[PDB]
Amino acid sequence: GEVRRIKLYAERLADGQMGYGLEKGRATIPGPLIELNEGDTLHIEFENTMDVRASLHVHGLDYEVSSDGTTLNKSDVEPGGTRTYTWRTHAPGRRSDGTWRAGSAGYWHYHDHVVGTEHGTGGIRKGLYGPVIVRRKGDVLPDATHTIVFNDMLINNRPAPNFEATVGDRVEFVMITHGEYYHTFHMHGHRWADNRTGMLTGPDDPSQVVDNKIVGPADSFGFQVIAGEGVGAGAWMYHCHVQSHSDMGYVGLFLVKKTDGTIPGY
Amino acid sequence: GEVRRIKLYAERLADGQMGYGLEKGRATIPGPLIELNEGDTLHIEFENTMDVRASLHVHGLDYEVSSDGTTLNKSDVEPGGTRTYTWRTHAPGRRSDGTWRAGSAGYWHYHDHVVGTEHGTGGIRKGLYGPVIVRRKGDVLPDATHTIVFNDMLINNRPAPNFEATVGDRVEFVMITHGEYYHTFHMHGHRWADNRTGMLTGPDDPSQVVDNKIVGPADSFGFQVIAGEGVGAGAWMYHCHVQSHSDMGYVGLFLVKKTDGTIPGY
Amino acid sequence: EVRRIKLYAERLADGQMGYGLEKGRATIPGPLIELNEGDTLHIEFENTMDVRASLHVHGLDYEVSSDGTTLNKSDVEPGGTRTYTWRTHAPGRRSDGTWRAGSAGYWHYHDHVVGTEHGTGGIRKGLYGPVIVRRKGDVLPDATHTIVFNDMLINNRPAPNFEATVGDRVEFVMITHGEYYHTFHMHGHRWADNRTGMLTGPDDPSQVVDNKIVGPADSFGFQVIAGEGVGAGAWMYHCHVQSHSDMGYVGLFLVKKTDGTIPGYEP
Ligand SMILES: [Cu+2]
Ligand SMILES: [Cu+2]
Ligand SMILES: [Cu+2]
Ligand SMILES: [Cu+2]
Ligand SMILES: [Cu+2]
Ligand SMILES: [Cu+2]
Ligand SMILES: [Cu+2]
Ligand SMILES: [Cu+2]
Ligand SMILES: [Cu+2]
Ligand SMILES: [Cu+2]
Repeated sequence: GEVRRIKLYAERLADGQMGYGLEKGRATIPGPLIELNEGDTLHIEFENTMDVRASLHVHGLDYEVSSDGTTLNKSDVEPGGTRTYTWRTHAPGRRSDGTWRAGSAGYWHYHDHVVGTEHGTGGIRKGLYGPVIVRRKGDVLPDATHTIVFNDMLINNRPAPNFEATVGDRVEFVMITHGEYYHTFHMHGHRWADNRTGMLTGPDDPSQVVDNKIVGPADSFGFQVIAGEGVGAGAWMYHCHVQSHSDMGYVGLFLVKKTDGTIPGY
Repeated sequence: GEVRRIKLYAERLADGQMGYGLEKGRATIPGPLIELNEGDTLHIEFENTMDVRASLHVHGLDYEVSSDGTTLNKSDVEPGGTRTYTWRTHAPGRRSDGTWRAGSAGYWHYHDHVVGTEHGTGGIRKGLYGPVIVRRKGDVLPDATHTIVFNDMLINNRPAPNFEATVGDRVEFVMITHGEYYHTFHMHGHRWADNRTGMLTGPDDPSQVVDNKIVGPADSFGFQVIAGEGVGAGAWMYHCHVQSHSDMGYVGLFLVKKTDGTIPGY
Repeated sequence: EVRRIKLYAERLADGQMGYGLEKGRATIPGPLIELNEGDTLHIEFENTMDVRASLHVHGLDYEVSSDGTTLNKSDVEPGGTRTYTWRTHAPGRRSDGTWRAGSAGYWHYHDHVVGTEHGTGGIRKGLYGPVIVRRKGDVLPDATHTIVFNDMLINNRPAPNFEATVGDRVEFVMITHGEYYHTFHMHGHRWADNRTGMLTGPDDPSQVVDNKIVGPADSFGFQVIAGEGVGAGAWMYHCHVQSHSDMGYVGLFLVKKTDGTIPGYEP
């Protein structure tokens, strides 16, 4: 386990948005991907560059109330303030009561808990969210990672995103939901296991294999697929499968190229 | 596996409905049950008998973009048109790199993707949906299979269905959700495993045992029960457990008869 | 093995409705019923109210005569009495070579006839409670706390906190009722998405979560080591649906140090 240190900034963005960045003027929505191995400690030197209180709160990871990011625990950040947040992670192991301590590993996320309301409704709506992956020793690592956030009726706060791969690429997706509504995440031409890694461990793994998954606010899951496995290259749509949501125009493509670089035209 | 051929028709029905059928004028809502073993290939000679564009799109199974059933992938069908769709399935197994490839097996479904909207909102509403089961080698086979579809506030597009069995029958249910709303599927007197087959693989399988399940649009799961196991013969209701949904009167019965043919009075 | 309890449905002073083990002792949620796989429980039920009321259970083995429905003539007339029978079974091998799933799990009981023939009125007013069925060898907790998301309410409280000490094995039963989906979230803690809410071992691939989508009549549960790797503190649990959490209904898992103290918080 390594001790890692990063800077993070909350900033107002154009069009009434808010985002996290690794550097001032570089905030994105979603925020930057944070990747740890079980046992790693992360110190986030967080600077609130905004005129409203804001925080950093994380799902899944080990933190003390001093890093809750809540009003309740006085661990949000005043306008223009700085605070060091600490996230820890642990490997699984056998407890002295004979049980198995679940590790930190999994698909997680971070978001604001104080903009607009004491639940971060305003900050989340405006873009203060980002993905976190914690890996277990011997986890299969991907060729690329893509984050898809269903935030209210938006995808990654975009106007009313595409991801490119080549056939055979090991492609990871992080899938985070925020806001008021339930959604169903669907990907054409691909499927995954409903389990920790989104991949079956082997023949003894009875997890359902799905291409559709109901998600609600602050749900996070992830998976890896082999791009075009058994289906070939093409424009592979992903969408919410709630009919009226899918009808609002937000057509995302998983663009899987043949080895020569072509996609069967669309 | 085997190479199978079938014919499928989309037809308009009474009350502005649309159904799939294996023969002209035998369209049903839900559509016909398609059952495959992992490794089997299915060629569907699909005839759109209607006066609007229609398609056939499947979840879970292997298909090329030419069988996507979408306008994006030029694989919908003109009015009066014919198109051969091809569905493939695979068995699980280790890849070259030692990772486990999940099989096709599971509870799946097909539906229209181009009637009313480019997401099949009209076609789905009007009844262009059916079940698909892909079995693994050694899977327990049932005495009967019943399909229950929560389509918006309807069950199988019926106005505001019952299924008969004898005590000890192995009864399979396929549970598909479509449209706008989340639901909770509940069955009295019976329970199942929250996993691929709906049955525990044995004593190592940690899957939750449930009688109630949250489902969203395009969710599919299924399970087998022994009819009346440890509870006896009776009128065993299944219903959505969302209180306003269940109070609308959409409440079917799982009618489990004694071997003599009687049921306790209801 | 064969067990009996008394249960009463009561209109509460405030117009809510609850189950109790004794007259004028009704709670919302109702009393925790705990059974071992194989156990039979006879519930001598008395509806003390001026409206028909029932007892219906998820997950456990019961005949249609204990359905607690109008359809199966097993609701109770005002002032009436009825013995409901709940059976349970261990898992085992059927002759057909298949594995019969046992009764064990996080379950619940609720009214099926107050207001409507689906208990919409009873559930709304507080006629719900938790049932735990344990398998032989299941790990037992220092305490059990029941959290019910009932429409927009938690345990029908006005617009609940649970106290533990660091290292306590604390069990939560999480039931949902009514009209809306929700997402249950607990700060500082996580559990397995499986039967027990606890990973069996390194061979259990179950997702480890701190946030779960739940709909009406869903039940799950889990055990945590209070404050494990995170320390003493006021650990909030809440719905993560943003308009739901903003309504003010937020409970605290108050994890105290062994000297009875807690880091300062501002509720
Ligand atoms: Cu929170
Ligand atoms: Cu959606
Ligand atoms: Cu959160
Ligand atoms: Cu689609
Ligand atoms: Cu419903
Ligand atoms: Cu679909
Ligand atoms: Cu019911
Ligand atoms: Cu301790
Ligand atoms: Cu809620
Ligand atoms: Cu119920």
